[PDB]
Amino acid sequence: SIEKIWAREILDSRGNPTVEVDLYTAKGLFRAAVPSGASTGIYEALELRDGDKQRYLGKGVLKAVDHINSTIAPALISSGLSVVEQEKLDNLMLELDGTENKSKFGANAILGVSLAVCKAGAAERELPLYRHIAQLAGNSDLILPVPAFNVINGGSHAGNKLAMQEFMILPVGAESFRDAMRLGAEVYHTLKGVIKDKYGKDATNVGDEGGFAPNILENSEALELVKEAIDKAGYTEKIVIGMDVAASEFYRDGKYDLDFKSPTDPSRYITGDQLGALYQDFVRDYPVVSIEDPFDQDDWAAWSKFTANVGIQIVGDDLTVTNPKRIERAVEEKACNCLLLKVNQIGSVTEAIQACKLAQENGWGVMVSHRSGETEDTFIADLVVGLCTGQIKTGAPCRSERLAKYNQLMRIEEELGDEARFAGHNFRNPSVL
Amino acid sequence: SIEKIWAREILDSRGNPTVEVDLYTAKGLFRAAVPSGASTGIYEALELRDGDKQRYLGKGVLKAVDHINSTIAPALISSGLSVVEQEKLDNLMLELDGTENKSKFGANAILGVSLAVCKAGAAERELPLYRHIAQLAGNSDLILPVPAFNVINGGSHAGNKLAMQEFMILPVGAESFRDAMRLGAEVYHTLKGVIKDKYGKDATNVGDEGGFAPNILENSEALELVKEAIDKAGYTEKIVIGMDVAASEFYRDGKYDLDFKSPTDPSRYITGDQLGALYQDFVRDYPVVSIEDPFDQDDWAAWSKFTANVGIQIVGDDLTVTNPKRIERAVEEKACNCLLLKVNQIGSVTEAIQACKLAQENGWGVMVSHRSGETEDTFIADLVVGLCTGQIKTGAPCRSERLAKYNQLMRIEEELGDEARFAGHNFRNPSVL
Ligand SMILES: C[C@]1(P(=O)(O)O)C[C@H](O)N(O)C1=O
Ligand SMILES: C[C@]1(P(=O)(O)O)C[C@H](O)N(O)C1=O
Ligand SMILES: [Mg+2]
Ligand SMILES: [Mg+2]
Repeated sequence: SIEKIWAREILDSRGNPTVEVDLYTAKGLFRAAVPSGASTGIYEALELRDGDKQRYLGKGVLKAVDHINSTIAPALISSGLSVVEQEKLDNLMLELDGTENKSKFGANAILGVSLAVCKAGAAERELPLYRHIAQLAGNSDLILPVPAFNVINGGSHAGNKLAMQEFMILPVGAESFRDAMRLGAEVYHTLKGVIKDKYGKDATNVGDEGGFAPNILENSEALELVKEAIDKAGYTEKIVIGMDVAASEFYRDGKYDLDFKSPTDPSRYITGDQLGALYQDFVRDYPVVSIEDPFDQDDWAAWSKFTANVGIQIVGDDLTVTNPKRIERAVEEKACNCLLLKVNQIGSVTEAIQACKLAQENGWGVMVSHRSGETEDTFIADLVVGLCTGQIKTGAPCRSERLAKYNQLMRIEEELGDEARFAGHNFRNPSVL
Repeated sequence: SIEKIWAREILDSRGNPTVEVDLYTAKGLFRAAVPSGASTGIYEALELRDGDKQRYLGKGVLKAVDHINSTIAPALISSGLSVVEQEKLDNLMLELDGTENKSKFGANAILGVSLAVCKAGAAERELPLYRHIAQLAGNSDLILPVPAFNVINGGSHAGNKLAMQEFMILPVGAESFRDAMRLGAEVYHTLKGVIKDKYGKDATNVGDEGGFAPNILENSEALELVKEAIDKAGYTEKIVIGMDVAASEFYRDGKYDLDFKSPTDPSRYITGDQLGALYQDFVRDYPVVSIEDPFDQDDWAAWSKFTANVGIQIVGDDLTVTNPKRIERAVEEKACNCLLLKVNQIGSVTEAIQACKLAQENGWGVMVSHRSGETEDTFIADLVVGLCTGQIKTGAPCRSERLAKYNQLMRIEEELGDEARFAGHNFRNPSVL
């Protein structure tokens, strides 16, 4: 079936090399690219890097590309397996790599081939990508998700003092997904003028994901900024707020440092119970309906203590890193109620669907996610519709590595027609529609 | 030959609506999107916006999309012309529009259908897109271009006090184009560290084109940063400097204001003689080999005087707007010696090739260009190769709306393979190679 698998090296949205994979069947060419994170969790699968300090400062992927063309490609072509056999083709790759964290061939090399197989399998069944993903996941009631646009930036990769990473907007009161695109964009442009009118003309430049990073320090000031633009645009009750705290980035000696980019002074460190009491204030004072990574990736006691005392959504990112082993622990410990899905964290389409199936079996919500370094690949758009999760965050309505997914989700919605259903206020449990 | 033409509304890299067109033939689906400029010239073809401030601040393209679906689509379909009839189909839309500035259907409507015809016409010929454009333009010796990465930002869409808009790097001394992408990315990441020290952590967020907008006033100060990053990366030998002054954006009462973002003051105004005398210093003190829009779009006396007194490449952008009639005045006035090719300035693939050949047949270099508002479409990547212009500028190695062109340009070099040529130091007239 597979006539040729060919991989190359392309530059992501950050200017860093990443793996692109071309797969040739009888029906044509199928191309897929692998994203790359910035503030990574130490538990995810290995992103294969060259380490050549004189070529892209060590960030090349020539070795992961070589494992594809010289080993994985001839082994999958020799199989005789159709491109529709996603599980069998993914298993055989996990067999050849052998390692637990996919350290032999790299997760970006395995996922790149796995992503192109799934696209080729969709054509062989004469199905769109999202419908083929749904048949793989055992679903049939596709739903368009609620987009979460990261519009205010803080954390390890923002030149400000704001400690928390992402302040997002979720147009839950939209009529359709295309209607949600307009609400998120108009509030994004409205926020651009407010930031320019309070922090200067030189404070509107965007970060890796397209959001603004003004020089603020209090996290409640960021929420007030978001709510200020939400009301100013006239969507006070149709758009709520989500948060990616990424609290692992300032986990100092068992406490939390909401000013970790300042000179290290351990007097300002707060406890997990103090940090939770701050989240509770964010929930009562602001329309915060989702909080991602509220504590450290290993502070399971704080996760379970907080989730049991809140009614909003708790999203595990670095806590679960799309890993079925760590998801089961969070399910048993009730550490969170939502799973952030990043296919490159686990390294294969089959495992990513298995991680999503595991969470949904336990009443969890699932949010398909991007990485800081994205490409022009639009796979996760068809993934979030095929898995029927109800929520996806893949950047602000800015930079086309973010909008190629948003545009595709508008092509998917228009294609579904009357069959399409928008999650809306049911972004947590879309199956009740 | 055309089975169906259907257009929709997507969002470009800045969150603004733009026209995307699907064209169906017996050989499959063909997709193309239309960019949108920021420092737009007055003589550009009309971009039809809705002006309905109930959606997207009045920046929708529902009118232009409707003109495609309701009028242009059934016209080309009922015409029976083959998709390879690029000129017959483009002329069919020009006479149907019947307007000089294309202000009846909008240039974004005609171009999206034109860009999709050229993509479908390449498959009927069983050729890659760049080979079809090479045959549409009478070329045969494909040349890969020298990329110009805008790394320092000023002008009207910047938050700093920098008058001149763009400062670019051109890896003319690279071995191939894949090596040119590595040289530009290494300098871009090197520049990010240089700016981070001299200006702080908060001055590393990117602009519309992925470049930085550091708070600097002197235009010689921007050339000091670019030359420092070039040297601190070890490529003092292989990389030169280009500039997009966009002097039309600070043309004030026949004079020029190098501080138009500060509160206006006529004491700061200088003449084209003073402005031209400043360019003579930039050419000598720095490896500046190309200057775009050194004077206003209407100061033909300053263009003709400066061009005949320098040996560098003088590029016309807002002056010529890819228009055969405005280029024709520039070839007689000898205003410049390089055409900046923007397809949406003129509105059609056929006219964009005619305007390109009018320059190349008068001894002009040609540089294919992007706009500030771009999409994931990569048509101009196959366009700069097909026209054999030898130089393209389409942003910094950041934001995938820019990398989508550079990635495709990397796949074209690999696809051409043994017969692939790089413009190198012959980027102004690659016809010698
Ligand atoms: C910083 C990021 P990654 O790059 O994936 O580490 C971006 C994503 O929004 N997210 O959830 C993160 O934690
Ligand atoms: C700012 C821009 P446009 O948006 O096309 O006006 C971008 C391009 O680089 N260029 O030459 C310009 O003048
Ligand atoms: Mg996160
Ligand atoms: Mg210009």
